[PDB]
Amino acid sequence: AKWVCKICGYIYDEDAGDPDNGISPGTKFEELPDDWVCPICGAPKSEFEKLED
Ligand SMILES: [Fe+3]
Repeated sequence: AKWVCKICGYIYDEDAGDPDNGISPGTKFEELPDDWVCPICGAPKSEFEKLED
């Protein structure tokens, strides 16, 4: 699934992860460390919304 950062528009794609910040591809948003933040703007996880119909 994909989640959008409501502040800056960055999309966290679980298939892509965030390798440069220690997140391997396939890591679910709920599995992200509590201290993980948007890599673009710094926003906490609370500011993300799941993109699901
Ligand atoms: Fe952001």
